[PDB]
Amino acid sequence: GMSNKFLGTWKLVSSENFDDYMKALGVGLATRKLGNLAKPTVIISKSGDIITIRTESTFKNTEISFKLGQEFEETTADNRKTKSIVTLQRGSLNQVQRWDGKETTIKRKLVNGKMVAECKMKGVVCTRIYEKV
Ligand SMILES: CCCCCCCCCCCCCCCC(=O)O
Ligand SMILES: [Cl-]
Repeated sequence: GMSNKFLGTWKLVSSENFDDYMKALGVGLATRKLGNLAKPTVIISKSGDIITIRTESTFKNTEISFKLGQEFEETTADNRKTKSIVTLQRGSLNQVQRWDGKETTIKRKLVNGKMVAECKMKGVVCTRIYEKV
């Protein structure tokens, strides 16, 4: 199952290439200007087979709850209405989002007590690092 080590409250400590990633997502300038300044808190909890990922920033909050491998409807921070699925591959929590024939991936894994989120969209690769708070 998903590592309990994922469970808890995390906070952004580093972001590489987030602007280009958002740009690839078609994000608007207003949301980009703020997304580049934002240092979100990610809270991850799990109950039975139900997992929740909550994102909090002074600018925008998001929350998704899901079961591994079961596609669900998601509304992203940038107001994308996507069909999403989260899977587990070698202890890496992998989210795929599909919309308008397009596709993006967010892979979250633990690295020396840190959580690393790699965001991919059309050759643009973003790395956001979180610390456990
Ligand atoms: C609410 C935090 C997101 C920052 C605001 C910018 C909106 C862009 C949304 C694109 C998806 C970003 C998800 C980041 C992945 C992660 O770090 O967990
Ligand atoms: Cl913030």
